[PDB]
Amino acid sequence: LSDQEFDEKYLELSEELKQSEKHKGTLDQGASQFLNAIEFVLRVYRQTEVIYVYAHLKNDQDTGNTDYQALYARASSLFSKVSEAVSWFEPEILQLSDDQIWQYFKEEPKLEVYRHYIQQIVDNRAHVLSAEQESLLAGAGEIFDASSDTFAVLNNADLVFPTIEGENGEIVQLSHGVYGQLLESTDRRVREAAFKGLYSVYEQFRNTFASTLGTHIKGHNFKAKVRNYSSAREASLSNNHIPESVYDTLVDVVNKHLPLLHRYMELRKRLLEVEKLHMYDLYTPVLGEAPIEAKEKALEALKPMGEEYMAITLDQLFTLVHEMGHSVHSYFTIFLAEIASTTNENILTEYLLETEKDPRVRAYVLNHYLDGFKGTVFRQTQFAEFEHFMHTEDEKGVPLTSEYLSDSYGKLNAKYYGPAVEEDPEIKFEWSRIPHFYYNYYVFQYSTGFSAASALAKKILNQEPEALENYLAYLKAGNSDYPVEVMKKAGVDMTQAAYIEDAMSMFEQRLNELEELIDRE
Amino acid sequence: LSDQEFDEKYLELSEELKQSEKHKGTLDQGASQFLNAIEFVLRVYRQTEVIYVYAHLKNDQDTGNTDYQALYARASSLFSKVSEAVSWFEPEILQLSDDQIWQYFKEEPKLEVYRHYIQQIVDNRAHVLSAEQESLLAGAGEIFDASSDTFAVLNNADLVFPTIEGENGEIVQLSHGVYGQLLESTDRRVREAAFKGLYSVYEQFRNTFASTLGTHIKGHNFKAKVRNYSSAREASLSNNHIPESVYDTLVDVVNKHLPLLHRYMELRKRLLEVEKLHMYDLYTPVLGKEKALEALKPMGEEYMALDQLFTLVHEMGHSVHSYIFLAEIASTTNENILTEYLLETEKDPRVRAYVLNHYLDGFKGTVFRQTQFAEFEHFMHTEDEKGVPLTSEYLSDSYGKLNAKYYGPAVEEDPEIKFEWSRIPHFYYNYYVFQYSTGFSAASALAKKILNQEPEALENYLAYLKSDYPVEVMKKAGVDMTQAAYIEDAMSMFEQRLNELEELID
Repeated sequence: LSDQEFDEKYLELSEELKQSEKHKGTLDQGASQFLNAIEFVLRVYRQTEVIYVYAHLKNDQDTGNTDYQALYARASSLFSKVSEAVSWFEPEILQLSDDQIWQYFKEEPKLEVYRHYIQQIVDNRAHVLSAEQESLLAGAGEIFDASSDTFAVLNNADLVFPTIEGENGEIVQLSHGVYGQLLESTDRRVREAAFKGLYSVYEQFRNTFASTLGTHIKGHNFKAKVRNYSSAREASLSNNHIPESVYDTLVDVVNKHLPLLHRYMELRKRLLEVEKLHMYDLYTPVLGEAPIEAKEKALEALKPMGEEYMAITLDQLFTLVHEMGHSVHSYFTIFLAEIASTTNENILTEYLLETEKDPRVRAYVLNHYLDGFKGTVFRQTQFAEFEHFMHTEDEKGVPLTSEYLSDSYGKLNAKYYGPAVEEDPEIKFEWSRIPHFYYNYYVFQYSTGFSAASALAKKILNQEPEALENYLAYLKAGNSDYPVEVMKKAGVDMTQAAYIEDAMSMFEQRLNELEELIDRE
Repeated sequence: LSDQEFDEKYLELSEELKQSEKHKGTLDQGASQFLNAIEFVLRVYRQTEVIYVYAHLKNDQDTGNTDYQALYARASSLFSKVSEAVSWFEPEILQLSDDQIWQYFKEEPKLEVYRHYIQQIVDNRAHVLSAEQESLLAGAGEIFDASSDTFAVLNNADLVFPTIEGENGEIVQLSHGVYGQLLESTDRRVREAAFKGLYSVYEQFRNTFASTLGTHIKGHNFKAKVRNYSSAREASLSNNHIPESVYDTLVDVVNKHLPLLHRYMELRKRLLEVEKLHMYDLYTPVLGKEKALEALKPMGEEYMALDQLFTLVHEMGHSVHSYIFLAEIASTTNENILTEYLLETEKDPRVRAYVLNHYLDGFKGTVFRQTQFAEFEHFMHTEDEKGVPLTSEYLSDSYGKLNAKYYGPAVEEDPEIKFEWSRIPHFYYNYYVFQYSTGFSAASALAKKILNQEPEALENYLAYLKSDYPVEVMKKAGVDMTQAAYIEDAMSMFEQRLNELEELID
């Protein structure tokens, strides 16, 4: 019945689709015909996107499930069929002149509902192709995306990992579900064994993954080229009006501040007291929970948010505050929504550090912050740097073999972590297990967003004259195709280094405070 | 061709590219301009194809080796670059009328060498697209066969197979190059262990292979549609002007005569003396030089001037034919010829029984097994076209039923065999295997015409061995592959020979 409701929707979308013929070639007949065409394709296209996204999700949740595999395949065919059938649309819009288009808007106010949609198309004149070409590209979409599916299935359904000896001395089956727990164990032997077990399998299949990921990367480059973008990156970022400079700034500022990570790794080595720090030691607790109605403390910390905002264990406290943030942002309407959450966490962290006196408590929150910072800025940026490296290398024609990918990834890892972390041979193959590399320049947004959140909390916590008002107006804006102008209006210019440099300064000061704390105790 | 030669050609080809744009748009300016353009695009395309094919080979031979992954990568990039840069050529030729093109040929005899190739382009007007479309399709070429590349690396480099104890206390590492002889072992424990070891791995990776193979099938179907073909099968078969009727015929007549394979399996079961016959028992043998200079005695005056034996006549087959499907007709025909000569000449019945079985065994592999693959191959394209998802469960269930249909009652339904579809490289070709069975049958009908000394038989054969139209070439030689007859009397030959084997065994 998930596939019987699907059956009804497929049939309905398929039949409605026949009316496509009627709209094609009419755009120049009048504002009315133009409106009707836009109404038709958006309606058909979006109803199909919904079904697609849904089936894809279900597939990802159990990729070994026949019924889900089948549903996702049927939904992919429908999507390409619809995309193909509607591919004449933007080329035909573009056969009109800019001034004919806005002339239609004067004649038919109702079109105002779509102006922002028609605007993108007009602004993208150089990257939209002819009906013939768009038809080929749309119809081939399944082929372009296939290697992501192969990856998903191999990674989640077919790979099986070895057995290890577990925490109580019992046989434990390694798997995606259990691995993270095992990497956090206070039992170092179990950590080392889980890490080596998992990586023995990625190493075995490194050629297959290079092939799947390589193909994915090739498709981005090919599409960028035939659409007249100067690169795959410009292509992905443009459709969100993100200038390439936000990406360069992120990678450059993070590279210039790697010594801060290096230092944080020395501290972790000291805390663990191990002879040598390895990748399999970075996710286990170094401090281990501080001795602590979390609602009162929540509302108290968020006070700097002000009157308007208010009316509208220690880890769970952060969660509560994190959710309130998403909850208030939801009230007005993903990276843009993540900011409202992280900003709140930032405000609770600062509040704790201004009120907590117990050294164990202070240490816990200092390290909790540095830790989140390690994962969301340094690690995601590492990934963003590798993602770009793969595209630029492939575009220059250098083969992305597993050997080259692994040696490259190994080097980048060592650059990021520094001499305090041993160069584990296993980690050269990590590139192959990261799902995000099969998106399209997605991961860097974790790091820019985190930095933005940091800049926004710092403006609020110091009552910068128009800080509150501007943050609230960013809440009232809602999800937008223009994240950097939204941010710019809220006082964070993401094209410039300062906002990341401010976060870095905070990482350093809190790092310095944690060290001094460790020395006293 | 060596790696060093490859690098030399690779380098030169990179350079010649800059001269493609210089010929674009000149085809209507006269016979010379036309000739100059064709000399250039055909040189650069073909030579780039030659080194791509080579790199593709070294890669399939040593898929885990970085040297060859890189070589093949740099060859695929070049080949797609060359294909794209030269993609304007066919559409521009076709902007001329056929009579303008052939007029060029009358005006410029140095074009005559290219007639056959232009014929093909001229015959393909309905399936060649615009410059913009051909450019897009050629540039995406690497994306379209990526999944074949993924198959090869998974299958050749990454999959690790179990270890087994061979016919000593000997620990043998299972691999592709060594599986076959394990299956031929007289030791039943080794056979079964190799069989299950191998399929334990394909079972685990059935989803990944379904995804690479299904992606491959989709590419075919998509290409077929945009080029205005009625199916992927028609699209592939049209390259050698083979009507689909030769494929349907092959499958129908083979299906109709499956009882013959069943009987053969029945007999294998008795000769092996096993209470239950399994897939892993099917390859172990059931039984225990100027002869070649004589065997070809009914081949005519012109022609002239136990396993080792057959191979010398096979290779002497494609050797005489030089004084691919086609060359294999002439080689298999020669084998048909001594099978008859031994059969007529050999007095001792154990030798008589061997060649009988040798023939039927070759038959079982080249016609029945290859046709089974041909049928499944068509089934996959056909289902995918109708929109039915090719999940591994469906592929495996369908492959299971198809395997049972073919082998019949005497053969146990081994659950492992459901996953065989995933290890067969030819499914990543493009409607290729069916030629084995048609070629075999055609070679059989020619041999009969020859051995039976029919009206003009000899003449025709040695007029055949004296192209791109194999069907008509064969028809001229007196065997019509659009009809059932030629396969039906190959089946009679299989049936008669079986009858003789059994009747001998008693």
